[PDB]
Amino acid sequence: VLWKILWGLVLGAVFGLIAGHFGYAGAVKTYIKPFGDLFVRLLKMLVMPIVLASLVVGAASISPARLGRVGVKIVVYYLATSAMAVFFGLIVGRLFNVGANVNLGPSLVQTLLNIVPTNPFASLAKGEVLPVIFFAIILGIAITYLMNRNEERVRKSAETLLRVFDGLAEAMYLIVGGVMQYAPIGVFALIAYVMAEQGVRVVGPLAKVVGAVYTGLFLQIVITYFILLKVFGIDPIKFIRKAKDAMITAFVTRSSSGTLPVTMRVAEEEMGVDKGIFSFTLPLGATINMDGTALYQGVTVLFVANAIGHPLTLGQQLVVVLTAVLASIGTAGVPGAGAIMLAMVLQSVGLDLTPGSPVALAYAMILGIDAILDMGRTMVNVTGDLAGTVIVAKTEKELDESKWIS
Amino acid sequence: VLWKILWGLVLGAVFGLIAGHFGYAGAVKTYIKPFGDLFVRLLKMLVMPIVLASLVVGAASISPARLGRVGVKIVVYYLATSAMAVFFGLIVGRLFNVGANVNLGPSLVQTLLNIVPTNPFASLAKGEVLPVIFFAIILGIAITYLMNRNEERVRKSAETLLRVFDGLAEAMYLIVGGVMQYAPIGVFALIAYVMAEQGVRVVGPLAKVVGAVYTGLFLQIVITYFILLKVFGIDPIKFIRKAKDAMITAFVTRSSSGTLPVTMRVAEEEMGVDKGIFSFTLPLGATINMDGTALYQGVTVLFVANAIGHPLTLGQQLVVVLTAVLASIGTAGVPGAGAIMLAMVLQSVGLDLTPGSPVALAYAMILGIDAILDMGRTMVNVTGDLAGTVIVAKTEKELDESKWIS
Amino acid sequence: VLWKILWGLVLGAVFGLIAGHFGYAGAVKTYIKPFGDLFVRLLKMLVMPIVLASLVVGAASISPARLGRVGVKIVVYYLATSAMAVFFGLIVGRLFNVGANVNLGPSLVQTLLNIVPTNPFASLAKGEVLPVIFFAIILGIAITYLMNRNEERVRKSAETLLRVFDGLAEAMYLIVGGVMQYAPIGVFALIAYVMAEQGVRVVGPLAKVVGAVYTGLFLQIVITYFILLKVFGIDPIKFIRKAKDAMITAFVTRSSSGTLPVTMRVAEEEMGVDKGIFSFTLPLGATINMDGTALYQGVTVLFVANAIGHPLTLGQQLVVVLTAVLASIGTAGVPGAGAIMLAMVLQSVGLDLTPGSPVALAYAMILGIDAILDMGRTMVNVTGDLAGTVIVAKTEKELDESKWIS
Ligand SMILES: CCCCCCCC/C=C/CCCCCCCC(=O)OC[C@H](O)CO
Ligand SMILES: CCCCCCCC/C=C/CCCCCCCC(=O)OC[C@H](O)CO
Ligand SMILES: CCCCCCCC/C=C/CCCCCCCC(=O)OC[C@H](O)CO
Repeated sequence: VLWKILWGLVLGAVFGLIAGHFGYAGAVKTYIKPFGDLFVRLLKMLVMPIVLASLVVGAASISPARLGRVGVKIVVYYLATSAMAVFFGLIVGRLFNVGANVNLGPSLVQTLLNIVPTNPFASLAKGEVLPVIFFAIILGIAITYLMNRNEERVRKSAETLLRVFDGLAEAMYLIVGGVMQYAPIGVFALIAYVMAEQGVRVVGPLAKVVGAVYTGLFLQIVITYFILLKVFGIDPIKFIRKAKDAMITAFVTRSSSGTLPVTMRVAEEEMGVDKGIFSFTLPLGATINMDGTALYQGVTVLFVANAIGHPLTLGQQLVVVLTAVLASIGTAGVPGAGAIMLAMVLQSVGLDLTPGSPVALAYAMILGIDAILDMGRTMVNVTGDLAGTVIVAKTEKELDESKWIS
Repeated sequence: VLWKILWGLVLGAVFGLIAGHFGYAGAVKTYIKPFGDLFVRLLKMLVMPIVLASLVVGAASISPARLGRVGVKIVVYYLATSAMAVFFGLIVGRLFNVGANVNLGPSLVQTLLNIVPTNPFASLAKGEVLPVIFFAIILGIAITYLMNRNEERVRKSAETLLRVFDGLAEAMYLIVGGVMQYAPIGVFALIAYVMAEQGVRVVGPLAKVVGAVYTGLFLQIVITYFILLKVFGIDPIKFIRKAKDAMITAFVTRSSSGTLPVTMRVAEEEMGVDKGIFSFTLPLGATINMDGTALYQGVTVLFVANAIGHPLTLGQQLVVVLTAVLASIGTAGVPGAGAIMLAMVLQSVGLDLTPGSPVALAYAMILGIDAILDMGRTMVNVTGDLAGTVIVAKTEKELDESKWIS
Repeated sequence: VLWKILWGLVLGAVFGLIAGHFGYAGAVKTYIKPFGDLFVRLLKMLVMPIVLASLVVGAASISPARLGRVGVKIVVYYLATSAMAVFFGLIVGRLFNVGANVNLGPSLVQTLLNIVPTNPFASLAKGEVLPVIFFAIILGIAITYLMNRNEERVRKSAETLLRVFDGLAEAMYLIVGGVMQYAPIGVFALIAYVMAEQGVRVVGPLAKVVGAVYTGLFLQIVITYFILLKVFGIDPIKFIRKAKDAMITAFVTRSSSGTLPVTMRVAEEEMGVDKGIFSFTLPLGATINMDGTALYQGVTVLFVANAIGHPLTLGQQLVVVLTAVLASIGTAGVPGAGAIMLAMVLQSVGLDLTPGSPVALAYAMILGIDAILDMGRTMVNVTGDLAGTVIVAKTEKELDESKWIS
């Protein structure tokens, strides 16, 4: 069973390219794509149950103090890694010199308030991850306070509620395992459709864009995550071997949230992270991780700027990327995200997006490879989420070391 | 208490006809109808709790293999009965020669993917039955797998979750029983309003339409269901006696889903079907049963075709009905359904529905008796659902025979 | 810790007036207001969990007969107090002679049906209090019926479900306590923003309107509630001392529903009311209490009538207020409510609300102090809710007397 998913990925990508190159991507859309859509839905089904129950259990299992420390540690991690992602975006974008073709040429306060759900049942029904995180944490904390109270009735009620959440989480993890028996087929179908539709379009300048973007992701992995793991004494090759199922699922599904059941099962079975850490850190990182955004914006912004011949200094590119990143924070992984955010960035600087204009043209070109860019963006984000979770668990002594030894 | 509902039905229907015939149906709308609306809402309240909890419990109570066999058996049953419904629709429509008045004259793939909920809390809040069925089944299965695991903590969590669902289901069935103390009043009020508004309109050609339609339903009952029950060794007269509360409730409420709490209580208390069978088969059949649709479309399509003098061969009528049935699958029982589907069918063949046209006129005439047709459609559908559930339970040895013996 | 909230209120109100008087209310909107919005959201988070679980537990704890008696007692109470509120509205409005400036110059049946939820999960997700009350009551009743049944499996399932709801309620009350450690800051921020924006606008005629309105509220408290408490043998000064946290929270949040977790914790910890009483009476009173509405409409209607010089007899004012009250019943406490209802009342009598008209002008003037009027409206409503809850609990012998004795 082991390694079957990576075969699924490679075979799907080859089939997709061949089918697209020979004209048949339309038939693929009809016949192949539904198996991958099914894989994606099966994983989505589990997100709210597993996230709620796992975080209620985790926040019960852990002291408020330690939970606060885990929060601050993981946020510092995500800041570090997003800073690196901005750097590598600027660097690799300029090295590849993307866009050598020729044309003519603050609301964050309410986002924080919105962290607190006004109706937790509504946030569950609407699939809002961050407020569910908040309610689960507060419920877990309250539950442990009640379970230390003297009156036995209170203790027994709290234990029953906690067991209901524990049972739900357990059932979800089991279902994830079952779905992961299916995962290779889904991965094949998704990468096949993407390759058949947009792979053939990666050529000429856009190939250098895709290469540039993927180079940036590669560096973010092999430099930032590996060095951070080594500094804290984790073998990065063992890490990758254990992360592989989460990484490939992130790649193909293009959703940090949709991979969560898989990422959490990998953190439990493979990484050996305690639920008190990953049940909190992973859903949070799925919504706050800004590495892929910084990389996408840096590269695609440079490509666009060069396509219309607008001069852009390194500092000006940096300020633009940073303001785009600030506008992006809090948004979870969703397909077609960075393209929309890029369109917003272009609009806000006063550029003419009316049909026929050069900028509308460069944007459409990016938009047509956007799926190819999103796969890598999501894969590097989920990778960084697992890395930071493992690191924090280690610093909190919640990492099981036996899993990391051949 | 027993048989009180059937008195409610007959008395309500008489009162409704008299009130309508004498002009007073408007007063009925004001004063009488709310008691029936209340009955309908009280039953609706129970659908999601009882369906979720009953199916979680049932799928826990039964092995995956047996559950698969129950699924395939009940689907084969619904195919058989829909084929018969098409036949009887064509036959009875032509025998009555409906419409002797004179005027001038594929997206199923996404429906299957949509079977899988992406947010089960969302599907519960939105009242989507089929995805709730899916999640409950998978949860039940997962729960039983965990309850056979060695670790006691896992077993105890799973048992607590399963008991929560069992308690909810039990509470729902008790509430159903209480509501069924009220049922005769609700049945009276509903049939009274319907008779007062549209009963008086069943005369002349439309009476032959109503007669024709009701004849088709009658045959579907007394031929298809009775013969199928006898082949498998169930007394059909005992069956009807036990089904009577579900049949009348289906008749008056015009909703397969809204009758579900009653249909399930009848299957438990009267039919003696195990929850492992009916908690699955009945909610599924409420959304996939196509007998009433085939009958409605066959008759009303023939009536319309004759009204505008458009020649329609038996094979052409069959192909039209079949494509309407394919378009209808997956839609649960809802008032005003077949009228909309008929309107779609008329539009798709290129007919002119603009005001004043002959087809708009014939459609309005059907629309005005549509409630009268819907009552029968829903009653025959719920009857067929109970019949197929009982049959499958028998073939699985999950039917308690002591209930069927005087 | 005790009395800290009342300091928060007074200090916030002073800061707000000074900031507004000196121009800086805009900065307040940016910097100060979010802390109060956070307080409001933190309380809102708890409404559905605590209301559901508390009412399931309460209706389990109490017999159906006693629950019916509690219902009828509390409704009679709310009728009495709304009649008094109408009286005091007319009286105080006329005494202050509001509006001495000079210009040119039934659907209740469906509301009752809507009490019954058609999908209780939907009503939880949508935050509909009254249908959640209904489902919780019926669930509690059903649960106690099952727990008296002979079969132990049924008893154990019902007990598990009831314990899940009890644990949730307990966790909510604990969280409320924690939030109430924070309450003074929130109260400060809210009253500060309101004073800075609209306090400065209370001058001249509008000051007499505000005074008039607040006088009416004062009377409703010191006459109706005090006399009713004394008749039944409750010390009204002890009552106020115990109610103070609920009263101030109601004042600042301007939401009966949003204060519910606080009102219920006050009823439990301070008043000593059994959950069987207050878990039902308080959420119901939050949606049906009509005292503030009668007062608001009486005063603002008189002010408007005098501003445009339209002659209004005392009986005509009474009929208008009564029809507005009938239109208002069932609506829970929400900011900006009475202004909308007043606008409806003005429209329905045929007045010209087109821009520039005198009535549009008087309405805009009320609208600009509407927040100042809403604070008092909500505070008097929550006060009356606690008073009636305590009274009913006493008549049912569910009030703990030890809490009322120094
Ligand atoms: C996203 C950045 C991090 C967000 C926040 C951290 C993560 C979530 C909350 C954890 C508990 C934090 C509060 C409880 C722990 C603080 C210390 C404690 O134990 O009690 C505090 C109390 O107010 C006096 O001791
Ligand atoms: C609507 C038509 C029917 C829909 C489908 C049936 C009803 C619902 C599912 C039942 C369990 C089906 C899967 C589990 C049972 C299959 C055999 C089994 O026990 O295990 C399968 C496993 O993959 C190797 O053994
Ligand atoms: C808002 C005005 C009040 C609304 C209604 C009251 C409050 C909610 C319901 C309580 C139980 C009422 C029904 C159960 C109690 C009635 C007597 C009883 O115990 O049983 C009734 C049974 O039908 C023959 O005995």
